[PDB]
Amino acid sequence: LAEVQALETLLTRELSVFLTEPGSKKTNIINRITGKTYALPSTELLRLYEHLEQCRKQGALMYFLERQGTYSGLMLDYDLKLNTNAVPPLEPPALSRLCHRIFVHIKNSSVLPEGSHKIHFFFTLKPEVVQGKYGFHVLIPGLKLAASTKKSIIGSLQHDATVQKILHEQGVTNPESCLDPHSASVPSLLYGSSKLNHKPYQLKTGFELVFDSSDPDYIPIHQIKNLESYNLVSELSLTNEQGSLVRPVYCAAMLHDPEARYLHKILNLLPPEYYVEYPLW
Amino acid sequence: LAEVQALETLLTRELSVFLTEPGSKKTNIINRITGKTYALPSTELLRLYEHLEQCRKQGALMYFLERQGTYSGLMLDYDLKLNTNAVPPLEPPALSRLCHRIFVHIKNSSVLPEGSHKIHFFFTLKPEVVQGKYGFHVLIPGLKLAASTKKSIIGSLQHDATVQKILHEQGVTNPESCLDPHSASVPSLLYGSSKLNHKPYQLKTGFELVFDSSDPDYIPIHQIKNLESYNLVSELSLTNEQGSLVRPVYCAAMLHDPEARYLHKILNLLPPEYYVEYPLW
Repeated sequence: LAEVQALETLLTRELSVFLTEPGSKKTNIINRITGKTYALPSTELLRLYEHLEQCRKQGALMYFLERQGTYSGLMLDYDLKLNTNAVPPLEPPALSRLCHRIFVHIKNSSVLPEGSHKIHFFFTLKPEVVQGKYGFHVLIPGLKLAASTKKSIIGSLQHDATVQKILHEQGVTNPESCLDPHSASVPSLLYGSSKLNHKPYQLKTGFELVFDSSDPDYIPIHQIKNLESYNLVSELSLTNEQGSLVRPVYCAAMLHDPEARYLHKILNLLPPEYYVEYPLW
Repeated sequence: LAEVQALETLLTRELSVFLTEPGSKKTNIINRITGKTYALPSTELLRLYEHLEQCRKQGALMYFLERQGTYSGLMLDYDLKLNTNAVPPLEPPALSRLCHRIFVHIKNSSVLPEGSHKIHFFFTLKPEVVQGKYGFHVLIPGLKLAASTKKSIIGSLQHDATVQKILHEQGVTNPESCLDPHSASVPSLLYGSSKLNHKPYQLKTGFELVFDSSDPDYIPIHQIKNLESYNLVSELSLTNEQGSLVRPVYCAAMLHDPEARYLHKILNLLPPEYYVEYPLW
């Protein structure tokens, strides 16, 4: 495929010069398919996002992660157990109310800057329910938060009675324990990417929330209408600062490497029945 | 015109039996063109609304008023003085915020019933600015309020700093004194009707507000999308209780006929300074 070939050329010929060592904090981008780690400057991050976006629109297999580090956008990872194997409705009013409640906790952290600011919420959903297991990500990529503040906001969100109600009325049986408390620290999948055993989450709905410190009781939340007009890998990225839709608002602060060849014996080192080993160890 | 002929037949042959005397309290409907007053039961009100709606869709001259009486929907009459003769933008975010502020005053009146309820807001706008004079009606027809509560809500709304800001940013030079304090008591034009010297206000945008006593901080406001699907004379009526979109929520308790011919005489009669006449009376 042309756009995959283009991404391959960008990675090997050009971005190879930004390859980081294993466990290097400088790392912002992880390609879990090639097992490569990169520290991309903003210019080269954007070029990557243009290629990943073209690959996304053609349904290409991607497994890119961004590292959140100490100061970046907020991601909420919900792992739902459902009543049934039916995708829950999750219509705009429920998602709109979720945004409001998420914002109340952000505001209560006291780190928002004074003045008038737009922040965008994006809901990406697991494409199907598998054995009653369902998922969504809430991405607030533009709202640049300290890791410690994200952890605090996530702690508060787990105990939110209104959020638990919304999730319950959607058919969620684990509304108390569905929000991953490590949402603040885990590397976050780029839009169009997934674990190799899963399919990528799909953008259902995005919302624009405006807050004004002078008028704190007015918190307008509206659906974003022309989402398709933007580079979604770009806009949804927690570490991006050069989005068009998403403009930053700054808040107060495995080594065996088989390389697709040697792992085959791994596939037959599991179904030995060799638990008990008197001579067989 | 057929639909005007139909309305004429309904009024003279059928509804004539509901004609009220001048100053009757039973009156709910006033036809200021025919100078007739009626007390229509709900069945005959609906039949009227079907005919008025057909007449409205064909741009027919109507001057129907409904009397608010002591318990009915809320109407806000804004008379704006503007910076310019340009229609102010009044886009959904400004109107959405207006609804929220209007609701805060309704809630503060303490008369809302407990539980979950939808209430609809409709904004009808003066079709053009004339010498910087502009207008809109806010109709909350489903929210059945005591006259005394409406007066109280209107009093509070006049002094609302956020509403004054919104109106100021629209180019309103009288944001302190543009809301008619008699909005609670005046007879209210049916949708498609107007004073004989004015053109009828046009429905620009309607909003659905859901309130829940159990979850008071969640106040979702969304544009209504399929407005054209409904009988708008019917839905927008403050005294109607049998709308399809608008379901009631119960809160705690001369003749001119110029035919475009003598308007010329009015236009040439006023300019002389002969209002007093000692030799030419």
